[PDB]
Amino acid sequence: AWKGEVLANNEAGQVTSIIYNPGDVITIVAAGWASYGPTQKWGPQGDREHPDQGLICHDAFCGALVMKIGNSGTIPVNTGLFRWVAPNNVQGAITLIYNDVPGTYGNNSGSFSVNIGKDQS
Amino acid sequence: AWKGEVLANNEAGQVTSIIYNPGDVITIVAAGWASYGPTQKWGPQGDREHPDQGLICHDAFCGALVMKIGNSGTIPVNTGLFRWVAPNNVQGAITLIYNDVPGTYGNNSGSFSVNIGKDQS
Amino acid sequence: AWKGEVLANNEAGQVTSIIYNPGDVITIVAAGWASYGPTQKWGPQGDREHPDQGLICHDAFCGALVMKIGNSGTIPVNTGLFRWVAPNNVQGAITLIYNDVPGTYGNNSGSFSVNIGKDQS
Amino acid sequence: AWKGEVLANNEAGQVTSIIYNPGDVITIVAAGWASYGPTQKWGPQGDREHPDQGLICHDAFCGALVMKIGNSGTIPVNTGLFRWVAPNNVQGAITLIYNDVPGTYGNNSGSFSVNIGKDQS
Ligand SMILES: [Ca+2]
Ligand SMILES: [Ca+2]
Ligand SMILES: [Ca+2]
Ligand SMILES: [Ca+2]
Repeated sequence: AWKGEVLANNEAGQVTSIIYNPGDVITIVAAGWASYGPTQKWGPQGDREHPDQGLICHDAFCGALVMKIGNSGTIPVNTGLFRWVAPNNVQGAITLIYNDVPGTYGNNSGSFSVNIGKDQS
Repeated sequence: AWKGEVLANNEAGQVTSIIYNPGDVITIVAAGWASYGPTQKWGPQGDREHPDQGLICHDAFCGALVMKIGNSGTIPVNTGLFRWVAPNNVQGAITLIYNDVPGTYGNNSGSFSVNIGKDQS
Repeated sequence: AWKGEVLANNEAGQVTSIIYNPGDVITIVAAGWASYGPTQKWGPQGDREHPDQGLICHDAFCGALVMKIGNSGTIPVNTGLFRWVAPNNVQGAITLIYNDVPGTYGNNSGSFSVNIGKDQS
Repeated sequence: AWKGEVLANNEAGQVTSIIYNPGDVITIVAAGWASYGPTQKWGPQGDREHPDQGLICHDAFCGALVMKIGNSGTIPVNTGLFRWVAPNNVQGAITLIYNDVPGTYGNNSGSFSVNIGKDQS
């Protein structure tokens, strides 16, 4: 299992110790407060009122927690995933990333605290 | 395991099928959008800017998800709990509740979708 | 989870730290060598050639590992149980017992090493 | 998870659907009755009285359940493994095998019923 912080300004993302393998079931829980620029902060579902202006994940709001598994496209995490199985052919190291527009991470602040574990399978 | 909706306006709370017993390890993941009155909505950590004016749980923000286990006091849930063990002497049915001031739930809206499972122990 | 030794000569049985509660899923693995009297020893399935002459569990062989949950009747364990749920209305402390005839445990020898854990549910 | 039968006469072994990956925790429970030649049968720990005359696994008795993980050497399973982690650098498909001497499987009989699951990690 892995526990760590994902900084909102970390454009490259936070690599974890989890390698997602075919058949794995995982659970993620994410908590905390972060911002994509404003003084206000939002939780791991991000800001439901902010327009998508080129987010790395178009299936989640700006300021949401997302992930990549190996060389996958981004997958929403939001507050977490409960006993979750990846799509077919998706495997590799899990990297967690704050959802923002490439090149605009510099004014970001805060972080999410995230737990990932593998479940029975 | 249990999955269901917790309505923001449900003052009595949403009873689940989970009976927390001594030694149990549980995981909760909560998602969604709710409000304690305003047109804006917040996630399961609630509104970090709103003053506590008599919330059922003073250890979480207004609009956060909280719970009671049996006849316990309220315990924050927020976005969820990862492989969590209850304090000593805490046991019984888990009821999930939106954090608001008693008697002020009528203007609430939205809901959270919540999964609870028991983990290995 | 619990790990410990179950002595073949322990007529009252070995109490564990596991309280089986409604809905629990458990796994047991049992190992080792024991005898109900002869110099030969048998594993946790017991001796398939020995007649039942009043065993505490008539659904397992003499020399098998069995259990009681609370005040239940005996339930075969044998080599173990994989992600197992008890019958309706069965609950309480798990006691592990060597299967022999009441009053004939004195000439027994050896023991089984047993792990019990609760699984996801 | 996988459940299936491992025939005592299956020299090549029974391939399972489990791929053991680095970091995995697994549980195995094995049950049943098999023989390496005699009319008598033994459980998954085999025959503690039979000399080793070239067994595929010298760390378990003749007639015991053993396994290979990928291209590993044989590893004892016996009655099972509880929340078990493999040695460093061991990974791949799990094949279950009855422990006997190469070229002497033809007179074997019976089988073991085996469950394998991955546990939390
Ligand atoms: Ca930004
Ligand atoms: Ca309100
Ligand atoms: Ca005896
Ligand atoms: Ca043979």
